[PDB]
Amino acid sequence: PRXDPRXDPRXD
Ligand code: NA
Repeated sequence: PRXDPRXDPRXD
């Protein structure tokens, strides 16, 4: 989720 983690931060 690096960067903007809004929404669904699953994964990176
Ligand atoms: Na995401």
